[PDB]
Amino acid sequence: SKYEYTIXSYTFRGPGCPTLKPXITVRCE
Repeated sequence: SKYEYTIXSYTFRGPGCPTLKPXITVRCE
């Protein structure tokens, strides 16, 4: 299970799914 969480276009990929601000393409698992 990984969140693919680009802030704008800045990707960070790890072992988590937190809730985040509107307009992030945070795609859990």
